[PDB]
Amino acid sequence: ATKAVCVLKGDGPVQGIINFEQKESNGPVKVWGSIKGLTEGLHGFHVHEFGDNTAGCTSAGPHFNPRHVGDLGNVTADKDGVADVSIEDSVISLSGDHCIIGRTLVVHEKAVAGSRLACGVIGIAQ
Amino acid sequence: ATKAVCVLKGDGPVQGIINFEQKESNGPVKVWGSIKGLTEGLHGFHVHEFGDNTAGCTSAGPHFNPLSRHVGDLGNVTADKDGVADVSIEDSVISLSGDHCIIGRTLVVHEKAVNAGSRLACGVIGIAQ
Ligand SMILES: [Zn+2]
Ligand SMILES: [Zn+2]
Ligand SMILES: [Zn+2]
Repeated sequence: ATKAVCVLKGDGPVQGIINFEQKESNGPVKVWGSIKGLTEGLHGFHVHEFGDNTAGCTSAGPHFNPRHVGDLGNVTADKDGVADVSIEDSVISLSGDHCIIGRTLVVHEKAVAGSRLACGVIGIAQ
Repeated sequence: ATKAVCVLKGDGPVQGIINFEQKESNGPVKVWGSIKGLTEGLHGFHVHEFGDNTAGCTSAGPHFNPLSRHVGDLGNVTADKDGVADVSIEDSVISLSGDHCIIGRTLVVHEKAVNAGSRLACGVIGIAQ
């Protein structure tokens, strides 16, 4: 299976590790992990176009959209600020034109989204 | 992708930004930028297999060398008296597509010249254009 991973980092307490797995090229991508340091409640969760972190999350560009392909909806943080992520998505991919490897995963201040709290470049994983 | 970019960071003071450009598919890749916080001298400069920063550079995996010079071996960079390494390389082995694609993998700068010792800084190679 194709696998990817992303370490989310930002200016404040928000941080997380998100994993991706896709068993076949025309199949769904499993996305799972956790994000900490969030306000309790809903937060926008998107793939943005560029894997450019030269200005932190500011340089990631817009939502990836070759719904937007990059729109993975919202994640929910508990009372301790921890969001569990467990998503299966059939629009994103780890190959082809909807490929998100080398792009940026971003978690937002608000639900969908306000400021970009944390982000990371999506990389090939073992 | 015709351009990629990498922000190098580590546990210490080594930091940098490296650009990659490949205007023609399967063509030479231009690699350029600057790295600072280095000891004066030669430093190994490699693409490693995994774009996995979960444990900093320790999770970057081995030197990139698909069993279909390592593919990921971009040689050594030279830091000056101020600890700054200016990079301007052309490489025809790495690529931004295909079997030797380095998008989503990790760029690493080492403690020593290549035996290269610790990984001082690294970053995931991302799509820039
Ligand atoms: Zn967004
Ligand atoms: Zn969108
Ligand atoms: Zn190396």
